[PDB]
Amino acid sequence: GKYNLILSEYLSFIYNSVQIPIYYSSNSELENRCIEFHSKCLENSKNGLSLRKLFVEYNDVIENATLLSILSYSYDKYNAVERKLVKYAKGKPLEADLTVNELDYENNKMTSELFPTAEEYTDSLMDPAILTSLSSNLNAVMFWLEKHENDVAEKLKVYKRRLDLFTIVASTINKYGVPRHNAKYRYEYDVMKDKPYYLVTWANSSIEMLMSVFSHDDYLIAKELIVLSYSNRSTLAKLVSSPMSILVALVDINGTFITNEELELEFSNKYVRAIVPDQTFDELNQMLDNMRKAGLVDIPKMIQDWLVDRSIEKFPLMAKIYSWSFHVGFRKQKMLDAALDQEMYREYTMLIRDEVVKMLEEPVKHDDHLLRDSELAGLLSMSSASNGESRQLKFGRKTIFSTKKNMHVMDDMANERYTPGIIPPVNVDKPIPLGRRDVPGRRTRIIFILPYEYFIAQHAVVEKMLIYAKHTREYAEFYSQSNQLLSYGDVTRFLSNNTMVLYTDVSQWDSSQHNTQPFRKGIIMGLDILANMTNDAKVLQTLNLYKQTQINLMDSYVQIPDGNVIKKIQYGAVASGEKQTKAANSIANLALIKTVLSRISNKHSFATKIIRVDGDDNYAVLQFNTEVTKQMIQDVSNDVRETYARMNAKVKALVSTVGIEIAKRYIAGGKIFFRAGINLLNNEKRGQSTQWDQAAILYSNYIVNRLRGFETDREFILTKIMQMTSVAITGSLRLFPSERVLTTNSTFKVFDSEDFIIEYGTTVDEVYIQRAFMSLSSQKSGIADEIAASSTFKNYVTRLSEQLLFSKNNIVSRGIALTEKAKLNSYAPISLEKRRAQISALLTMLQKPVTFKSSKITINDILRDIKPFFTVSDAHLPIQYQKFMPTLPDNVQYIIQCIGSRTYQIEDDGSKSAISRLISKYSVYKPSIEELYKVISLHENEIQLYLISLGIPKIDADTYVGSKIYSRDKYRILESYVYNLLSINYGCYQLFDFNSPDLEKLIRIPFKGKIPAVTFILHLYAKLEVINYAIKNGSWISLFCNYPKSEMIKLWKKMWNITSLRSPYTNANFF
Repeated sequence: GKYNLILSEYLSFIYNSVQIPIYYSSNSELENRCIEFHSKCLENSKNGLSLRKLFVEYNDVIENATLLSILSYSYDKYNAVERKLVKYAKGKPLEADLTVNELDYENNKMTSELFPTAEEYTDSLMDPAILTSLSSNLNAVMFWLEKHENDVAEKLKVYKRRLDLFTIVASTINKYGVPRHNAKYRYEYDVMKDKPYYLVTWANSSIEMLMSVFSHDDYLIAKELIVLSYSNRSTLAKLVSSPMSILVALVDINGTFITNEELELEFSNKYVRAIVPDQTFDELNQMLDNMRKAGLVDIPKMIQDWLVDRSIEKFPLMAKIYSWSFHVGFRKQKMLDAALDQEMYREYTMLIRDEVVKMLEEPVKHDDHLLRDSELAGLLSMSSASNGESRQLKFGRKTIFSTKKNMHVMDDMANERYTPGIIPPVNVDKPIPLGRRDVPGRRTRIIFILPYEYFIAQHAVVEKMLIYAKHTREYAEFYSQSNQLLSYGDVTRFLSNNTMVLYTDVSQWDSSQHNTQPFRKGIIMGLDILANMTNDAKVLQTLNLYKQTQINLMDSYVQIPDGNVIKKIQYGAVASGEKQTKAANSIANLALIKTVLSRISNKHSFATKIIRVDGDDNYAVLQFNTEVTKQMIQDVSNDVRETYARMNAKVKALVSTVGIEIAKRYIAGGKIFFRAGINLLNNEKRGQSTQWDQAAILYSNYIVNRLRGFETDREFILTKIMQMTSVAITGSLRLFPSERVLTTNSTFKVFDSEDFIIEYGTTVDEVYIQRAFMSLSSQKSGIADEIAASSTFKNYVTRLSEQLLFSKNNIVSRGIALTEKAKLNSYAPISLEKRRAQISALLTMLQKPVTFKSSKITINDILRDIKPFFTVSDAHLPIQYQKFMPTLPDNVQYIIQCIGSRTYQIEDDGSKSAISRLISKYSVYKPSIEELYKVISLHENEIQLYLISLGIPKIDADTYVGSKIYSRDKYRILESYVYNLLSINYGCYQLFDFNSPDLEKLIRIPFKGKIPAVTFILHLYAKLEVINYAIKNGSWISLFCNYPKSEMIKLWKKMWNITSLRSPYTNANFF
């Protein structure tokens, strides 16, 4: 509710020259009243008359109706920024020490210097890539200051800090003026030509950080990073963070949580003295010195103060620094520079091959259908395939520039060009294009761009590999539904005064030219061993083709650009872009640690308690037949590093007894920590999202950060959403959508009216509007249909089906078509056509509805029904579980303190149902949860044919149709579908133990009848309600349910008719 009013301040603030609110309502009489009020308002304003009398004359509308949006009639130029900024340009502009960046262009020179001519300029090195403007950020920041220019006490101090800092930004920007952004939110050459090239991105990062300060320390930190970043743009993030790895080893462990036999976090009182060798301390001093010799002052001092007592109680600060260092921006260097950085392997490669074999040993001999029909599966998977060059195409009688790999298959099949048995050579003749991945505080890494023959020859094998990983704990990333918490508990588990932990950072090793030979040799060798295990042509064909991918790779040239020209150099290193990348990479990393660990054993005798891999990090807790001495840790670390050295591999091999740090999570003090640095006002790359989705994505990012540590002031975020959602109907009239429009659960929902809490239509208006929004949810694309009209699409679908179907498969057939018609929009002409057209419908939609033939039901309709049958009464819950994720906001942390947390994901795809397993056991097809949901809701007779249509044997198909297991399977499919619709696995809920004994007691539900469906929803609805109350009140409530037996049947029908609401931005899923 505060969002709608706040928006008024923002509009009045920006415009000084009318504001015509717009109210809608389910009530019919009120609605006409709303229209009268609206009509009179325009007339009064377009006649320069008051509006105070009208508002009094429509108190019913203000008080009883819903605000739909607020129109804004303006007539200036939106150049209020130039005028407002000057008041803050009092400070002295910053001067960048152009003598800081090893790479010339990394230095913050004058654009006209880095790019003398227009045809030479390229924002490719600083592009915020975000659909919001710098002026907007400046405008948004100014609005907050105007509003909090009179706050008192501590609130004021936040202002003084915010005021000070902002001045650095205002003062510097003012010197060169505020850069103007074009429709594409890019920054052209003329505006940029006389300004410090890295200005715009810097302002975003400085603004993002200064609007994230609260305590004094935040200020020094925001202040130091803000200033040094202006000149340093290549080591500030790396330097500020770097010491965090050594710091974790420093603090002891006073009580920590572990992983018990039931693989659930269990509080242990164990104590472990964090003992570190002398040399390790020096390593940390150098990190501090490097930080110091680089300009830093206060931040280094802080860590220094921390090291005097190294009290986990004062560790929170060390965390704020490591998280903050990331908000300095993205290191976007020239592609070539990024590309440029790139006998005793018998033991190493041997393990890689062997691991490959195990993952594919049983499947190969049996002649798994997946291996035999690998071509269809890979073909089907294309939707979840990488990306290829934006080729040229023709379908029917037109031309397009699609970059999606799946479409390439369509053009090629309908052109006799499709030839998967022949995987294009990736060398001098036909080199590999290039893609990239940027990340704060790390050298840019490149991404191959192999054709589709490569994905196809890699999907089945990798998929089969993963299943093995899925049940192997060594691969801490894949194992079961495991969440990061399980991984956290496993490490603390064996930690004792007779066991030292060892972590590494093999990121560079995965791209070390040295690595490619072994890596490829092992994969190929294993394929050879597997091939001499079967006599199946389909499998051997697949086993062989995969082998070739490695051979073509062994010698791969790269189409590396070097200006407006495309050079072409060699490349003896391995990069990402293959299916096997993430999976195979782990195999190698695991293979590497096994090799190093075994070799070091020659000297000291230990016991490998646990070994794990996780992308660019691999660790292990080894136990010693005696107490660990500083000398011992120093010796083992040396032996480990030298070993890594012998294999000529750049790595960060550290060793501790109580903590570990890695790219995804750091365990300092026996407590689990997560970094919180997701740049909010500077995106990595310019995707295909829209301004609206950009905002919902921004809010998602904000919540993840708040949950992890970093916290950008929510008022600022509200301001951005206000700027990002608004849309103009004229050149002097913008339409700012209301809070109800913005937060109501729909396909346009951007945020929540209370972070961490999701609401659902409870009032008539919310539902009235809720049903109304679904209407214009999916608007056809005058391209996505014609594409399915050409022989190409029809041949491709039929061609895929002809080898997938037998009977009348159309339920399956209808889905495949939309499977493509759902991604096809990607193609600019379709995403842009749909996005631009949506605005006309959306603008008109706010105008006048009242005419909708609703009939479809959703979670909103179902939940609204159950509400009246729940009787709430104050209940009490004591805090018993300790803390292990110290950064969690108090309200969130409180729930875990009372009901606990889970170290698992809640099955939300039906993957663990008997029917699914059967469909998988024989057919390669993979029906989504939605399909399983629709299929399960069918009659026994229909369901039986579905299985046959895919290939399940009739004896077996018939057994399922009757069997008791099928009935239960009907319950499980619904459960997965429901949980999916509640995002119970994403957001903050993924951190709550929804089966907590403590939470369960607070719910009271009598079994009117053994009806698993209804009993299930009443309970989950009961649990969500209690949790949400907890978050928004700090106190608990107990719910009672007396749902009549009659009502249950009506509700039961509703359960199998719930539709969805797409919006992917809501994505908060972080661990």
